Amino acid sequence: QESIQIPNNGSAPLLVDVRVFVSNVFNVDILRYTMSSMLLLRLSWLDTRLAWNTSAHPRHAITLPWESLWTPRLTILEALWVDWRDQSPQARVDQDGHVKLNLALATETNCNFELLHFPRDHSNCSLSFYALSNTAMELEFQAHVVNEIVSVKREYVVYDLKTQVPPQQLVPCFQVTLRLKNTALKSIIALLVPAEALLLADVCGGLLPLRAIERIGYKVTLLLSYLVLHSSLVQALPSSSSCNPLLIYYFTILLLLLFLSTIETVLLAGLLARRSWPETADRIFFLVYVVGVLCTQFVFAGIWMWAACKSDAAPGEAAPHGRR
Amino acid sequence: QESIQIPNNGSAPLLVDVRVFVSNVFNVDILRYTMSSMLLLRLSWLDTRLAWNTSAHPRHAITLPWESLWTPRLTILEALWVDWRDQSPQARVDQDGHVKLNLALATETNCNFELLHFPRDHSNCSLSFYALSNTAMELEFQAHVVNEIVSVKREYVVYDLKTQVPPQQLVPCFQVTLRLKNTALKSIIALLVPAEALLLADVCGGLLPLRAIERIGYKVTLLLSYLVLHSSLVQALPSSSSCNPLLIYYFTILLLLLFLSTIETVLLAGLLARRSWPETADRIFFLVYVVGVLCTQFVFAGIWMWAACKSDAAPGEAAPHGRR
Amino acid sequence: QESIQIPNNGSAPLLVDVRVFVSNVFNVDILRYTMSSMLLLRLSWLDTRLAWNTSAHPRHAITLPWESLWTPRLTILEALWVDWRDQSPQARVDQDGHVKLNLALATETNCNFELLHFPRDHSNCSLSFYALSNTAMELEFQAHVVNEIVSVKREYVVYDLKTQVPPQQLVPCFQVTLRLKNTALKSIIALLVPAEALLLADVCGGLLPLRAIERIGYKVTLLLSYLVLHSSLVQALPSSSSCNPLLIYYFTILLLLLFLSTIETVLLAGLLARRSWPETADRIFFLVYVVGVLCTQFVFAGIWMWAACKSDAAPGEAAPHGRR
Amino acid sequence: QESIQIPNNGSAPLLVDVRVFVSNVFNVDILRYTMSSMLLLRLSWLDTRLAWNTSAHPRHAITLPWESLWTPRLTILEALWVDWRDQSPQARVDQDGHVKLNLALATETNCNFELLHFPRDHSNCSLSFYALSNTAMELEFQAHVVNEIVSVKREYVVYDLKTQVPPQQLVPCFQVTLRLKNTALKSIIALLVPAEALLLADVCGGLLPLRAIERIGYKVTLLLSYLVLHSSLVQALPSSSSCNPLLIYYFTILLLLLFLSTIETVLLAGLLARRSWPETADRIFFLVYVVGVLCTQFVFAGIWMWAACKSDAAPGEAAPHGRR
Amino acid sequence: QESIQIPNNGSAPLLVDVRVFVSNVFNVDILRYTMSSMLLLRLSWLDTRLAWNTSAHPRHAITLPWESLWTPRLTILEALWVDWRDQSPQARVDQDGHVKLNLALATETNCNFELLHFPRDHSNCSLSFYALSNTAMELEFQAHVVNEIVSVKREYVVYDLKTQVPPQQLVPCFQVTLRLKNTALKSIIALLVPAEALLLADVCGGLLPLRAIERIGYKVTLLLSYLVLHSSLVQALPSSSSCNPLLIYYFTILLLLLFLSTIETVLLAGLLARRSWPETADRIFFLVYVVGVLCTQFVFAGIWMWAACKSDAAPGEAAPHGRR
Ligand SMILES: *[C@@H]1O[C@H](CO)[C@@H](O[C@@H]2O[C@H](CO)[C@@H](O)[C@H](O)[C@H]2NC(C)=O)[C@H](O)[C@H]1NC(C)=O
Ligand SMILES: *[C@@H]1O[C@H](CO)[C@@H](O[C@@H]2O[C@H](CO)[C@@H](O)[C@H](O)[C@H]2NC(C)=O)[C@H](O)[C@H]1NC(C)=O
Ligand SMILES: *[C@@H]1O[C@H](CO)[C@@H](O[C@@H]2O[C@H](CO)[C@@H](O)[C@H](O)[C@H]2NC(C)=O)[C@H](O)[C@H]1NC(C)=O
Ligand SMILES: *[C@@H]1O[C@H](CO)[C@@H](O[C@@H]2O[C@H](CO)[C@@H](O)[C@H](O)[C@H]2NC(C)=O)[C@H](O)[C@H]1NC(C)=O
Ligand SMILES: *[C@@H]1O[C@H](CO)[C@@H](O[C@@H]2O[C@H](CO)[C@@H](O)[C@H](O)[C@H]2NC(C)=O)[C@H](O)[C@H]1NC(C)=O
Ligand SMILES: *[C@@H]1O[C@H](CO)[C@@H](O)[C@H](O)[C@H]1NC(C)=O
Ligand SMILES: *[C@@H]1O[C@H](CO)[C@@H](O)[C@H](O)[C@H]1NC(C)=O
Ligand SMILES: *[C@@H]1O[C@H](CO)[C@@H](O)[C@H](O)[C@H]1NC(C)=O
Ligand SMILES: *[C@@H]1O[C@H](CO)[C@@H](O)[C@H](O)[C@H]1NC(C)=O
Ligand SMILES: *[C@@H]1O[C@H](CO)[C@@H](O)[C@H](O)[C@H]1NC(C)=O
Repeated sequence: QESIQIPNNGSAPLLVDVRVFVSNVFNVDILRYTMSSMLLLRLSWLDTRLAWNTSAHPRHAITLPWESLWTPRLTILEALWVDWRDQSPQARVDQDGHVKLNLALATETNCNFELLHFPRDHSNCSLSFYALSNTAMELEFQAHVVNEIVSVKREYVVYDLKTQVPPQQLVPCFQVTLRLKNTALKSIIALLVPAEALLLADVCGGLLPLRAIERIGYKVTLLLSYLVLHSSLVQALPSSSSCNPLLIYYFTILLLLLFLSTIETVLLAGLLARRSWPETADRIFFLVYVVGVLCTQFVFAGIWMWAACKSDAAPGEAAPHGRR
Repeated sequence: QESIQIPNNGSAPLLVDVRVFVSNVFNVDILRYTMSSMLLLRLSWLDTRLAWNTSAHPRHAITLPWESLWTPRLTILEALWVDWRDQSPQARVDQDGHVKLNLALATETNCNFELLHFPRDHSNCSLSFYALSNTAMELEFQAHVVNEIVSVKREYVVYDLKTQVPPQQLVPCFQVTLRLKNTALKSIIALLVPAEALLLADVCGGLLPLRAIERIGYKVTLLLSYLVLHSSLVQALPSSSSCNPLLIYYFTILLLLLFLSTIETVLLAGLLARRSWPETADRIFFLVYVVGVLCTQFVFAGIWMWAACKSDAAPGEAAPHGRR
Repeated sequence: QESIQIPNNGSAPLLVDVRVFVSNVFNVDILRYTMSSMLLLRLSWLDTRLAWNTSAHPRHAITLPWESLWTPRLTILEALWVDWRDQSPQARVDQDGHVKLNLALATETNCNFELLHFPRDHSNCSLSFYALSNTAMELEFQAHVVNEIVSVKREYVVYDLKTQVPPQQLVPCFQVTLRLKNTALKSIIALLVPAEALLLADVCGGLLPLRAIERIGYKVTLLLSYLVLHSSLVQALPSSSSCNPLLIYYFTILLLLLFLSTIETVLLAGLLARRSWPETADRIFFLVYVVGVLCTQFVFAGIWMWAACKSDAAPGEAAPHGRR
Repeated sequence: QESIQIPNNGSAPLLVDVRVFVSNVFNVDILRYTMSSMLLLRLSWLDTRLAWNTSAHPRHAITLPWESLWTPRLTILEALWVDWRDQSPQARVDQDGHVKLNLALATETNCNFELLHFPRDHSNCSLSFYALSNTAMELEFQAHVVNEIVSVKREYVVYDLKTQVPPQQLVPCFQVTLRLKNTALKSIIALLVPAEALLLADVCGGLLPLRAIERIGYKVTLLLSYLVLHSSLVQALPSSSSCNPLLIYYFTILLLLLFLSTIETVLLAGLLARRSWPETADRIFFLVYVVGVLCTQFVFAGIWMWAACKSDAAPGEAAPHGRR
Repeated sequence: QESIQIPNNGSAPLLVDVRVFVSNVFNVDILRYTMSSMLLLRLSWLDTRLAWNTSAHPRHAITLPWESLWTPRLTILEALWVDWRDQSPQARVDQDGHVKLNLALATETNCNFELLHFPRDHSNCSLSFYALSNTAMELEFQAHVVNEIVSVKREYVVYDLKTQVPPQQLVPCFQVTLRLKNTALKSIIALLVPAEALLLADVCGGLLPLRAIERIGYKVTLLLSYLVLHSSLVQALPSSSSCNPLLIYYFTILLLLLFLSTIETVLLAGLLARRSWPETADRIFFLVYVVGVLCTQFVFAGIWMWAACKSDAAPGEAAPHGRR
């Protein structure tokens, strides 16, 4: 039973060098706030109890079941699920006692996406590997990350990868932090361009005379089209607790503007049916509406240029597990 | 085989201290009435049979397979599925016999959502860990919960967490109760604002004269838009057996109001085609319809302020498993 | 190897008492004809070989791995998948040899839904636990069901639960039969109310004069709305091989009625464009159409009150596995 | 280690009798070309090494772990995934050495659907169980199929089941072939009836005069409705590599016909706006369009009655695994 | 423990011959950039330690558990998940020491799809099997691929399969490269034909006079139809980081063209309402719009004929794992 026990480095804790290869980051689900990735962990340590004389055994390296010798069990706190692609990994031990273990795992880990500037948003995703069964006085970690992502043509691109060992911890752990940027043009072309086109179409349709019967139907059909587009957007974009994306607010403002234009058109047409004052009011409202649309565009551009989110840290983030 | 047996505390049952860390609550599916969460359970007890003299073994703590020594098997009744993120957990035993076991598990547990006040609804979710293979006279539980949720920017926010050991039980168990509040603005902006806008647009379109050919098409297009919106809402909101959400009733009432307005407009236009009495009837109905819309808004606001649901407890809730 | 063998009761087969607790019935998928449930099975039998003298062993009860002593392996024929929430269950054995085993399992079992009277339909769901590896002369079952469902606020409510041991069987098995009733108002409000409203709107729009240009557009927009609603319904309702739901036939009849009204309106308007006879024909058709709509409503109400389905039993139902 | 080895029948290979019970065929996904089924395999063979004298052991039958004695491992080539509903099956051995093993498995197997005549299409689904670890000179199979399907009220009904052992094979295998017929009326009512109704409505709307302003809007609204219906159909029907369903071609032809009618109406109305020749051309085109619609209906009916698909066999079908 | 060790070929590394049978390629998800396949790997090597004299053991071949003798553990870097359809594979060893192992596995592997020419696009999918626990000086691979795909009637057809052992590698691995071509007509008929039909309909509707009230509604309804179609396309097509499909750009250009036509029509109609110059401007714009539509068609055809994508290789592709 002593073989299964963690090797004793002496007064200092045992040092395990971890090399992390990020094979891919495939699913990035903003709706579920989850990021899916594939990792290869190479864990290397020294176990002098496993060292053998080369004269007795000619082999320079052997393979042993992971349940025979001591292997540090790693658990990811943020991972919704972990799938280890090896049922029973085999640890490779050199003649000097160096033990190297290779683990391939696909993990769906929780990531806090800052979706305020969607679609051009940047987020930080953290994968914290914890050795729950061990203590900091017994185990120490050196984590190195190697960028080996096999796919680059995706909506989200990882552009910064790093590893850190947080100080003042009781449970030994290492955190791999990556930065995700969204470069997908699907959302923009899908929603923003049709929305701007519909808004400009409504602005130009405001030129139609009040007495024309084709103006009301035109405006209402545009309103229905924008209602469909807004429904698609809101069903597509996730809703945060504190910092919702600016796009939903922008589309809500545009929807209210289109509704206001349609209601004004219908009300003034009805009043005129019962240059009269409805026509002058319609012209004044058209000028005011064009000015307001331009002002709304400029104000939202300024907001997008200078918006900030002071999202309060979650209890897990503010007070992480296994510290002090 | 005696090692696998539960330790004997004597006349009193063995005491196990359970510390629960809620890492995240990620999926909250109202349609399926399920809540998905990640938990870390630290179970600590005393096993004097495992105590060893420090002189014989210099190690101050050892790690053993969970199938070697006695580990209490915990089963969650409400959990649709449980995924233990460790294939074979390792129990850490101190020199004095104290055994500590760390279990990381992702569970999809049944939660009874009170959806009457959707979207601003509060619900209670309970996770009941049961030691089915043991009896109350043999095992006792002390459950402590620590709020370590890593994500706060989600639709549902946990704002109250507690643990309890129900009295007069035959199967030892402990229940973790959490409170879920919905702070998502996606539903409101998606549905309520377009619905109110369409209702006000129909009210203002009632101003159009009966003889106008543009009024019927306007009202029917608005009716189609609200039909699409109502279909989206009803396909989005789940249906409870007894207390359905107030939103579906509100949207049904608004849909009936819009249908009544359209049918009145069409009928009176047809009668007029065959100040005449259809025009006076149209004006009277317009006044009555505006008054009725305002009254419906006020009555539903009052209902929302003072609605209650005396939802009868389920047989599992009224008569919980393993009691007396 | 004799311990793993089934205990010998003598000439009579061994008797196993099974207590079934239905924790929840969560997914009821009519489209897939599957019902998902969670069950707790307490299996109790007598094994005199495991009995021990209390003088030798002070323990009054012990726990053993399920692979050490004989445990009856239960297989569900109708279950699409079974998930046993315990990797290795532990059997509790008393000093007298009584063995009790607790198994928690989540099962997706096939259920034959009688969807003729959707949404107010009642169905029978059967879960047949079979001991395939054993014979009837060796194993006997006593099955008891306890209603411990934890959620009652769902679309489908279980209102009758029972257990039975079919006679003249070769493979020992026990069947848990439950009755599912649908109390969801989502389908009704979603589909029936808009359908009736659109039908009545078309009936009232038949009042519009033939020469009016607003009648054709009104009827066609209503037709498009009902086409969308009918598409939503047919994509929502499953299609049985023999007894399809009455709702799809009702909506098809209403869709044909609306198409007939629109085609008549367009044809007579075109003929009139080229009191004339088209107007008299339009009035006669309007009267006939109102009468036909009322007659269709009454006839379908009578059919719903007196419809029956003599659905032929499936080969598995007519000839169940392991009989004679 | 000799117990695990396959029993020696002598010069002839060992004979294993396989009885297959098809409990259900639940998912039949045309889009993924996969069919999901549940099977119970009873494998019986003779192992004289396991025979015991009744005098020494009074038991007439024993149960052994499947990893103790030789059990043929069966692999399905077409199965996307297999789920064995028993973690560790137990083999029942009689006193004479007869070994019977019961395996319950849910499999998602690839099936080549002939979707040319959708929805009234017939397909052949094959499940090939292979003993990869064994050779034909060592193992032989006798496969019998019993129709025990528990659900008959589904879209696809199995009406023919058979088993075969292909000749001239090196890897012992047996193939269960079943015939699937689609009896679902959901697709027909959902798509064909609305399509025919819209086509006839457009034909009747061709009666409207060219100078009428209501004709263009009518035709365009019908065109939009048929566009929505065609989009729903094409997103519903899968696309084969060589033999696509006739329904998509039929709906494409109808969509082109409706577009041609709308374009002709708009062009001639515009030319007339600038009995004149546009009116005579419109009447001639109306007659030609009615004749063409009738001819298209008759030609497609004849094609449906006499269409054939000589789909080239896949490399796996033409050259099956483990032959010669 | 020496049996589990890799056999020693001497100075040269041990040679393992791998035969790969591709049973099927079923899911090809462009949105997730993943390809799902089923493979059968036959791994053959020589282990003289397992050779036995035929005089002692009459058997010419034996079967052993994969955990008894040395079996090379293969890991796929690009595979999102791997499902080995055998819980415990059995290795067949001949009398001369030749060991053959058959592994059936269903894998979802990452594939970089070149979607620039969608739907008629060709892509390369690579499956890299790595022996992480071994070194190149100890293990060598010979990989052979056999095309045994059981389904050919799918959207994506594999038309080229090959195997390669990359040179200058430290971790022994072999790569199976296949070529995927899309032959599905679902996308074309679904989107391109309706888009071209709507564009030509708008072009022909430009013939309508400016003063006509039916022109604006016609153009706006066509615009709404194309908006729905464009939304369906963009929600259907995935978005790459660098080389988006040409279809989304084409549909965006067509949508902008339709919006420009509608805005011009509405603006000039409004100006005319307030041969006049609006009519001459409308005719000139109609000619310019027809010319521009034809020019856009020709330019996009030329682009499609001569477009190229120099997609930069991903860090995993440029620097593959286990080299030098
Ligand atoms: C045992 O503890 C010592 C001290 O922490 C470790 O030695 C350190 O190793 C790292 C990198 O390998 C160096 O950066 C430090 O400078 C070293 N410190 C000293 C005092 O030497 C040693 O690696 C540990 N050995 C094992 C097997 O864990
Ligand atoms: C054995 O039983 C005793 C009595 O229940 C336990 O002692 C109690 O422990 C809790 C907290 O540890 C205290 O709140 C009580 O005051 C204690 N009661 C008494 C009489 O001392 C004891 O913890 C149990 N020991 C084990 C190993 O389970
Ligand atoms: C052995 O067989 C006998 C006879 O079937 C079983 O005794 C019956 O038990 C049930 C309920 O426990 C009673 O309803 C019957 O009246 C009993 N019949 C007789 C003749 O006693 C007995 O339970 C079986 N014992 C075991 C361990 O299986
Ligand atoms: C051993 O081989 C013989 C010959 O194939 C098998 O005997 C045959 O069994 C089948 C059905 O059981 C009969 O249809 C044949 O007529 C039999 N042939 C002969 C020559 O007898 C025998 O079943 C095999 N025994 C075992 C244990 O596999
Ligand atoms: C041991 O190493 C030798 C040399 O690599 C292997 O022999 C080669 O085998 C391949 C195909 O089997 C031939 O193409 C080469 O020509 C052979 N080279 C020589 C020098 O013979 C041999 O296969 C290896 N043996 C084992 C068990 O791995
Ligand atoms: C992400 O982490 C880095 C520190 O490594 C920090 O500078 C940056 O502000 C973070 N970005 C976001 C969007 O949180
Ligand atoms: C939830 O539980 C608390 C008791 O802890 C209770 O006071 C409260 O009424 C419950 N809330 C709901 C919505 O049931
Ligand atoms: C369900 O089973 C009961 C018998 O327990 C039977 O009386 C009833 O007719 C069945 N109901 C249906 C809808 O099949
Ligand atoms: C299916 O298999 C049978 C032979 O058993 C064959 O006669 C028939 O033509 C096949 N049907 C189809 C649609 O391939
Ligand atoms: C795919 O791989 C082959 C080499 O085998 C190469 O010639 C070809 O250009 C590649 N095709 C694509 C689309 O990358």
